[PDB]
Amino acid sequence: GPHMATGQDRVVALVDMDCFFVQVEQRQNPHLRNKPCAVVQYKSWKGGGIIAVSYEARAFGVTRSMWADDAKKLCPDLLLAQVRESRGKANLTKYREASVEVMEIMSRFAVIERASIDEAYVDLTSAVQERLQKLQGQPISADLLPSTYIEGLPQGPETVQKEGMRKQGLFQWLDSLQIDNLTSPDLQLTVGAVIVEEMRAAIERETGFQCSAGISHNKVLAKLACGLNKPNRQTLVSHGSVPQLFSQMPIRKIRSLGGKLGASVIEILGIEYMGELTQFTESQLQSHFGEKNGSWLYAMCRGIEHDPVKPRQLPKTIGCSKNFPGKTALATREQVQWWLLQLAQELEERLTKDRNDNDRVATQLVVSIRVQGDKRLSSLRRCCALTRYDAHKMSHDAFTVIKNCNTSTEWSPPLTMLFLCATKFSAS
DNA sequence: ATTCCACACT
DNA sequence: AGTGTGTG
Ligand SMILES: Nc1ncnc2c1ncn2[C@H]1C[C@H](O)[C@@H](COP(=O)(O)NP(=O)(O)OP(=O)(O)O)O1
Ligand SMILES: [Mg+2]
Ligand SMILES: [Mg+2]
Repeated sequence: GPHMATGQDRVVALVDMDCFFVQVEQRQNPHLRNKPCAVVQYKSWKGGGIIAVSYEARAFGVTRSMWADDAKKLCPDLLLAQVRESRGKANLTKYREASVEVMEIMSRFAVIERASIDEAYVDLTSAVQERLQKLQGQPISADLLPSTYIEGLPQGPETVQKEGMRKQGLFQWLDSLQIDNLTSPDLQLTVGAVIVEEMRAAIERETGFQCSAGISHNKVLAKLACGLNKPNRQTLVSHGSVPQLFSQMPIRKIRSLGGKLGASVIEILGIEYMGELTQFTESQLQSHFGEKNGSWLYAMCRGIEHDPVKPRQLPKTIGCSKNFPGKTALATREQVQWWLLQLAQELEERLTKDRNDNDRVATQLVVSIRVQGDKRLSSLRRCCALTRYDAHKMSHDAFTVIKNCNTSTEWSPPLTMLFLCATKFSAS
């Protein structure tokens, strides 16, 4: 009763850019705007691999991981933009710089946690408290929430158009709000959504990029909410919406349950939906999935999660890798050294820029390889000191730490992947 | 022949 | 450390 926490203590948003690499390319090249379009890496093998897809192209069935030649079978007029290639590999610099544009705008509203190249979590609890004090008991107009969906509404007794439904649900929600009581979680989420509308408007005005967002009480629900009405919309998932939302929600849709652990939850417990987890005791879940996973699942299926929005706007590592599939696997010592150099040169360029922008220096170099035949993504990891931002030195050091893996002037078994990653940053 | 960050476990 | 999972 009065002592059961409900995980309604925070307001958390997740902002995720819509078809992000495609929008970067469409901003640059107006000929690509409002067209079925995709971004590809490489070109020689089957037209290149698609990594981002405009919503117009998705309507034809084009997806990420598809070869462009195959995508063109579904969508003959598909337009393509190619990722920059430097030193023999795809180079994502343009998208990292566009990401910085967006993250710097978001950081004006609140502390953000950079969760990927195109998304960040936002802890809005304080901003909401401030805005509720500014508001002075004044009701919130639907005009302040022009692109917001309230998950679960409308319910109960222009209904056949999407925007009509969005407005009906929003009206039900605002009609129900207690705009007195500044401690109401639903009111806090609603003010959060007002702020997120402002944040998304700022991103679009100042960059040209559209994005979606989720607003809820924690990161998992915010992330889930964001995807519910992409693109160019935001979704509020209230605590009270959780039981119905989760009652038909496949377990794999919840962040960190998309892989083996989620599969084992389904297999061991014989369930399909997140809500079914509520029927197990915390001890039962811990016995199957461990203390940490069990406690997390027990709270998460009730809409409760405590993972904090970490104050971290910058990546903690700077890495780059290249695959060498099938017959292209590296089979000579010289080949291995040349590609280690190419990777080290990209890494040096990125590290030097990072040191100037962010007042820090990496202190450890991590080298990872994959050998032909190994089913695992990475076969071996080794590390060494990173004492100078020098590509020739870094590539020589990586070779020194991996050369004894060579069973064999010849390299055996051939290498199917190289990976250099700078880690352990200290202030400079 | 999909390609190119963060964190748990031991 | 080094291995592995999950993410986007
Ligand atoms: N598996 C992958 N391999 C390579 N690049 C990838 C990738 N997944 C994503 N990227 C890159 C390319 C993506 O543009 C960018 C953001 O990833 P998302 O947010 O998952 N997908 P998007 O923003 O495109 O569409 P929307 O959010 O509207 O569904 O990261
Ligand atoms: Mg996105
Ligand atoms: Mg994303």
